This record gives sequence, C-alpha cells and structure tokens, in this order.
Amino acid sequence: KDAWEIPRESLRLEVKLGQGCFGEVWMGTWNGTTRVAIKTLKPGTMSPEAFLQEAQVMKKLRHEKLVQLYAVVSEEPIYIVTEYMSKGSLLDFLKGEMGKYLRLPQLVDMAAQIASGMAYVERMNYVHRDLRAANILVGENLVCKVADFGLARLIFPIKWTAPEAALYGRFTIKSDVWSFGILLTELTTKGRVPYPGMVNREVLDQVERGYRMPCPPECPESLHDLMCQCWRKDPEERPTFEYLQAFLEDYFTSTEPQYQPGENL
Ligand SMILES: Nc1ncnc2c1ncn2[C@@H]1O[C@H](COP(=O)(O)[C@H](Cl)P(=O)(O)O)[C@@H](O)[C@H]1O
Ligand SMILES: [Mg+2]
Repeated sequence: KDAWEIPRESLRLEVKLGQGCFGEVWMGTWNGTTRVAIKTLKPGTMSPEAFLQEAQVMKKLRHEKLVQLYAVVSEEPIYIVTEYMSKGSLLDFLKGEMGKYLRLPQLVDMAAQIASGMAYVERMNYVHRDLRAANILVGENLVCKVADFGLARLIFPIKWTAPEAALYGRFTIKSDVWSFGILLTELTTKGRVPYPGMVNREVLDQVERGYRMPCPPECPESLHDLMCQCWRKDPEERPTFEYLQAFLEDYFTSTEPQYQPGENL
C-alpha cells in the first residue's frame, strides 16, 4: 500500500455531519492534532473499489480550491480523510441563516473561487460531471472549494446537466461549464432549485426547444449574460473556466463598476 495509508488508532470520529445509505461523514481529529473530515463506507452496501474511486482521483489532484485528501484507510472498514470545511455544503449555506447577508460581491467572489478550482480541473484535462452547489464546500472567510469527485474522470440530475451530456453521454469540460452556469443561478437565488415548478421531463423538452432561465431578480443583466454563454447549445461556443475565472475576479471594476447594493443582491 502507498503513503496515503494511516493507522486506525490515529483517527478519532467526534461529531457526525451527515448520513446516507452508503456511508457516514464525521468531523474528527487526525494524529490528535489535526481537525479533519472523515468519510466512511458501510460494509457490503457498495463495492469497496467503487467507494475508493473518488479517493484515487483525489490522489492526482492538488489545488487550493479543491478539497484536499489527507489520508486513507483502504481495507474494510474503509475511511477517507480530507480537509475539514467548517461551514458545510454551499447549498445548505446559501439556504440557511447566513444566506440573508450574502450580497452580489460575496456571491461573485465565491463563483470566482469555484471557477479557479475548475480552471485547474480544465488545465489537467479532467471532467467533474457533477458540479452544483451541493458539491461545493465552504470554510472560514467564505472560502469555497470543489468537492465530490466520485464521478470525475479523464477525457445524472438533468437540471444541472448539459443536454448533449444527458441525452448522448457527451461529458466534457464544456458540459461542466454548462453546470457552472446553473450554479450561478443557485448562487444568485440563494440556493433555489433551478427551473422552478418544472419537472425533469419538461426541463429536457424545454431546454432542447431553446428555453433558458430568465435573469434572477436583482441580478445584473451582465451576469445573466454570462450564464447564457455557459448555456450555449453548441458546447464549443461556451467560455473556458480560465475566461470565467478572470471575468468574475474583475467583475466589479471591468463589468459592473456602477453596482449598488440592493435588498437581496
Ligand atoms: N470535507 C468536509 N468538511 C466538512 N463537512 C463535510 C465535508 N464533506 C462532507 N461534509 C458534510 O457531510 C455532508 C454530506 O457529505 P457528502 O460527501 O456530500 C455525501 Cl456522503 P455524497 O457523496 O454527496 O453522497 C455534506 O452536506 C457536508 O455538510
Ligand atoms: Mg454532496
């Protein structure tokens, strides 16, 4: 086994953070000094090598805006140890008590961080395939990091998935760019489900017919125009994450220098 392995007694699971049919997520301590997130797999509910799939990708990716793998216990019972993100999922964050104070400058900076993490994914010729607010983690000082690479690979919820990927299995970094556009609407609506009042079948039907979500209330048209670029029918016409990162970093000087705060954004 490799250098990622740790002894089981160096890990202490303290507070349970979440649940599932396939495992648990705990806040804990590693080597008695390091605060960590610990992911477990429940015996014989899923294949051990299917559970380890996410860890294998995380071994190859290292970037300040991706959740970092720390250690692994690779024989059953399996544990996955990652950096601890104190504020939980971006989706929960946006929906909860802290949502009501976030304004456009915070939300756009969070989008810029996510674009930076995805620009690294882009540079590395990887695809994520499940980019959405539920798979972003939030830390102190509004730090946002991309997580859940369980489906990530080298070169599905229809509301976040590009049509060519959902229909024809065409997953590329450009279908992740599509998903990022949907993530931007989650950020600017404080975590609302996209395409409100539409079930999956209408969504499929409508998007192929040319329907796109309108500009969210109090969202500048220029930011909605960025969403529409991410949602171009032709995947090759969508911007790069490199472009998206630069656009969002410079947004309040180059694109909306006359922004003024409103009631919600
Ligand atoms: N590195 C981390 N630091 C802090 N909290 C984390 C964390 N990873 C997950 N959590 C929390 O545990 C919850 C569920 O975890 P999860 O990884 O998203 C599902 Cl198992 P999933 O793989 O999607 O099926 C999240 O809502 C987070 O709230
Ligand atoms: Mg998740």
